[PDB]
Amino acid sequence: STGSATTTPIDSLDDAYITPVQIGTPAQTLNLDFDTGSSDLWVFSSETTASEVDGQTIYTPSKSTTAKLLSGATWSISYGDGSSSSGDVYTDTVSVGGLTVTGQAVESAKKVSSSFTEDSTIDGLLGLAFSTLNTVSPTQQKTFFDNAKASLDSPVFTADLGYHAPGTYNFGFIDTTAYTGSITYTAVSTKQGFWEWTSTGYAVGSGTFKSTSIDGIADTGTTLLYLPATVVSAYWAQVSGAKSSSSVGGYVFPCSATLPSFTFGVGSARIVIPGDYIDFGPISTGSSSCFGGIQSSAGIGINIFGDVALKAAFVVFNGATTPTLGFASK
Ligand SMILES: NCc1ccc(-c2ccco2)nc1
Repeated sequence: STGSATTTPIDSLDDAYITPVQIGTPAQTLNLDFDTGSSDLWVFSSETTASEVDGQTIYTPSKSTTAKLLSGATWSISYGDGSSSSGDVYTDTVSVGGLTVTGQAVESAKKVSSSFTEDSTIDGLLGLAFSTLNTVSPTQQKTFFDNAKASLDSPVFTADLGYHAPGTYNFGFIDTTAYTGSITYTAVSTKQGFWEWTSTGYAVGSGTFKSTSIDGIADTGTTLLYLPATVVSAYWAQVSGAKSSSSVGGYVFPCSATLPSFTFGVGSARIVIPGDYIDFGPISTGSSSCFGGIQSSAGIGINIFGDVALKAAFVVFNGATTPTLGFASK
């Protein structure tokens, strides 16, 4: 089997991407944030505290003839950005782009933090990291990908995120028309439950490539590119007037600037992030100070190749017995 679904930016900044997902019988379609940095499929639901729902589409398990309460199971997750959610668990039929998994754990939110409530466009998350990170207790549950894997034509999924445009998540096949050149594969460590890999270095603009190992995670659920402070300083030093603002919470730059590109290495290959991808717009409405898309990971404990990086590439999440990542230009 295979599946193929379009993923759409939630706003004009590509702050996140939503992908329609069919849950239950008859289908209830929710727009989920596919997150290769976590491993829970959770949804706003008829069980979510009413005051914490503001415009989201909800899953109502009582209206699904295939929903079953997973007795005794609860979940609770906190994300790196400080947001969180928790609740109970159903199993139900879940389909993405024509690929169907029966008996998928669908984690129904009883509580969500304010940032989820405040984002009407995201109806939940679909985790695509390794199932070892799944938070369901007392019996940990598998991700959609892990459940689907054996049925897929090839045990892979691909992320092809658009810049200011829709893109595609494919399951079970590699669309050889979706990228240019070749896909360079690189080793993955699953020890922390992430798609963790080591970039071979970077360049800023037309500058020389610096060969240096940068260990980080491929995370579709993180907006920005978080890298070591040395790398980030080298980037922003090329932008007149850019500075790190403690009050704003990162590097800002004059909105009048034209940003340089940023290149990262994948083995001997190079992925170029155009400068425009690094502009996250005014820090507040009407400001001429703009927020940068490359930020320091210093306070995080891990480097994160988020959407800013991934959307410059066609990315293969190879879930073979020994997982690997592939990157191609596009
Ligand atoms: N990096 C995981 C992740 C994904 C989405 C969100 C999110 C959406 C709306 C508010 O917060 N937060 C964290």
